[PDB]
Amino acid sequence: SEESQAFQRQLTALIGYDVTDVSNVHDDELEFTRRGLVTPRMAEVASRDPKLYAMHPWVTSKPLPEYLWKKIANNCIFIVIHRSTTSQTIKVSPDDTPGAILQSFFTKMQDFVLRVCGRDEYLVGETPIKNFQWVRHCLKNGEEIHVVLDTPPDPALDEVRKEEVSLWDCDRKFRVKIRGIDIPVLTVFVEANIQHGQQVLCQRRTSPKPFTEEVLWNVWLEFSIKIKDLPKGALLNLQIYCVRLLYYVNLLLIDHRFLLRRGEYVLHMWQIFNADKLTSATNPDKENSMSISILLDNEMPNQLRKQLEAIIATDPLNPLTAEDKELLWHFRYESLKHPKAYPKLFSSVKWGQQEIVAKTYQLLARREVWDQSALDVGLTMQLLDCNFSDENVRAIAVQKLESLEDDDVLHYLLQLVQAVKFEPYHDSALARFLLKRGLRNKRIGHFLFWFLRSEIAQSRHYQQRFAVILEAYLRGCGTAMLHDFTQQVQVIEMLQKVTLDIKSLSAEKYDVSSQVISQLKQKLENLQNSQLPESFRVPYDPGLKAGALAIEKCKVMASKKKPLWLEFKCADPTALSNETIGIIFKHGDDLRQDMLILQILRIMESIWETESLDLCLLPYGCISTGDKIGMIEIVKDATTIAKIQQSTVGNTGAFKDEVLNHWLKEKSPTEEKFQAAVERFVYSCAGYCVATFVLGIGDRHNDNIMITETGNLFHIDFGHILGNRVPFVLTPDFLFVMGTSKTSPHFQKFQDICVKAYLALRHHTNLLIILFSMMLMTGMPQLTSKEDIEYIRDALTVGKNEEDAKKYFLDQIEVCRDKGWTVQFNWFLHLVL
Ligand SMILES: COC(=O)c1ccc2nc(NC(C)=O)sc2c1
Repeated sequence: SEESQAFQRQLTALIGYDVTDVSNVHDDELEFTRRGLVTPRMAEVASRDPKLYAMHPWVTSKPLPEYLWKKIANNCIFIVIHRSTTSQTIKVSPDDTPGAILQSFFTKMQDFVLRVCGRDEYLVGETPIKNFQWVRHCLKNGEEIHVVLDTPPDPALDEVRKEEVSLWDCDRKFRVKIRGIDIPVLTVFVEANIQHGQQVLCQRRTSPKPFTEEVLWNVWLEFSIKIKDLPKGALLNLQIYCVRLLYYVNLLLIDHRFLLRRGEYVLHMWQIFNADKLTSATNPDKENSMSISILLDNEMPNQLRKQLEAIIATDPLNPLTAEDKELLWHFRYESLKHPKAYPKLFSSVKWGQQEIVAKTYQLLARREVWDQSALDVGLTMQLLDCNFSDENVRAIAVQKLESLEDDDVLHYLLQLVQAVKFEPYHDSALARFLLKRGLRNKRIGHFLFWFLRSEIAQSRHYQQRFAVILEAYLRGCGTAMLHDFTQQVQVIEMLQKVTLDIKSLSAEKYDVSSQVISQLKQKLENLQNSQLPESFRVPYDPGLKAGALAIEKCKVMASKKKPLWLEFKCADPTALSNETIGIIFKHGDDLRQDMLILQILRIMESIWETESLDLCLLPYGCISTGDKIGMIEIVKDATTIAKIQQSTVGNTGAFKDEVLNHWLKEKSPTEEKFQAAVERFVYSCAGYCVATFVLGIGDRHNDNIMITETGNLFHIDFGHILGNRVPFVLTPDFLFVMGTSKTSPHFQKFQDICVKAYLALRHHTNLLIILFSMMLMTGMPQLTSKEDIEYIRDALTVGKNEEDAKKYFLDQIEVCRDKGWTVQFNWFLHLVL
């Protein structure tokens, strides 16, 4: 229909990709997936509470932190309620449901709901107020809980549109006819590898022929694998060699319909590990890319129990030898009693053997131990990586994810969305899981949209698959969100244009012009006049709605990339703050890497949360919105650590100790408040000391480090260092705020938090190892070597004794004392040659 044809154009503009495009496919896999996803989409729309979906209560069932329980002069805590300048503070119990406070209103002074002042965050549902995320945020910040007596938002605004083995198999060895290669404009050979979970089952090469625009072979490449032995999820990896790899392409030997791939194929190749090297998608640039023409016509002993128990224990990056694999496979029923052995056991399977594969499925039936076990995110995710191409293995991991509460989904989301790059087929248990969790909760859904949209907008390798998952979501989120994302995209597209034009205007030559700041205000006034939405939603903080720009407050930052500095008025008039919303728009670096580091930082804070530690990290908002471009959060009242040095000193290099504490006393209204800033610095520094070290992003210029007037420290621009000696940034100016020029009471405390922190991350070695190895593979293609991945092993000191490693970190701190300003001076010198 005419109104159905227009709905798809609204989807296309939102997605950033035309999903109804068949000009780059050799099968109907994406269409089979659009169609396949219709049922889990309609099933989650129909299953969700309309009243609770509309209000998206953000809650946790995690035990209330020990540090935060102490914040209350226990048992009865007070919160402020508003309703037309009628504001009364009410003492409420932490175990009180919102309704208990709602019916306490009739007694104090239903048809109305408790909403937070300034943001779209309702305190609703049958949950104790201690379990609401906003309340916990306010407690820790030393901030007053302010709510307004709003009315419940209409679930009718969330209105949804109505509309929607293998048998070619025989004993014969598998063969593929390589006809030749063609590019529009040494010697060249083609490599044919049968891959399953990165493990090469069989490898065959061609006779090298002279390098020409049309190379022909007409050769049949018979493999050692029988047609019957081919496992579903296996890839035919075609690679072109000089000995250097030039081009590569993949083709899924078994269909999404379980059919062996028979026929003539002209595959457009990708030009030169990386997750992009795994893609089933062909190159869209059919005009410039090389193509490949192909044809397809077809009781246990103690000494040994000690050995596999030692294997079970070794980290996710320790390789298994044939000895280990054979042992694991033979004593597989024992290995099944230990859930932390499943990644090792499933990597001991001979996937190129139907017999072994069937036995693995027989072994999978007796999942009793696996299912009854407590969900290990580090173990679950380990089975979703590149080493696992089996659908049934991947599903048992996706099964454990079904038990994550919306709080923990939102937490591992980016990495679960990235884990989709490891799936053999477009339709998968994981893709579906992500769809259900998103369609169910607006916060999971809002983030899902941008997370998918970032990859769609800058990867020709996975945009097709990701675009399909997005259309499926967009069709079930509702008209409210469908309108809400529309105004978010309109604002981003306009601003991104402004960002690139102003980057072009500025020379790149160190300093910024008066006419550049004038042209910005002039271009912002043209956007503000008309076309730009009256109000929109902040993509990194969906709670906050941004109204109209503060054109006078907007400027162009004095950096080599020339980013935008934008201030926005809050759309809410209940904003009990004057404060504008500050967003930085920047073209230059891949903010997909900042996004990743920022997410692990959020994980480390949660790891510390369980050990009752708050290390005051500041993982600010950041969304990659397109090719080498995106938006960033402005952390209010913060300044560059180098800019504080550049103030007193005025120029590069001298660097005085006291300067830091000088600015701290300068920017603290009371010495009684300065004592709290000293306290906030001592562990906000400790947090970033540990974190950056573990992730190997500790060697950074003091320009890339910031501090608030309240003394909270934070590292910035992570993609800058990732697009390329000391352990971390601990400098004499920081050591001066502690009282060390030697030991002091604060520096003693710094090390104590550092040791308690480095050891707390170590109790989660395997989680951090998979998150890191996955992050490098799916996000940063520069650092995708065996050696780059293995950094987290040495950093976390795997296998080392708890006391022996506690010394390794205290020794690392001493390398900072050894080298006071040695490389901070070298960095300052380097960034000016
Ligand atoms: C590339 O810059 C960043 O990543 C970044 C992150 C946070 C941040 N917060 C800032 N705050 C202020 C007040 O300058 S500037 C800034 C910059």
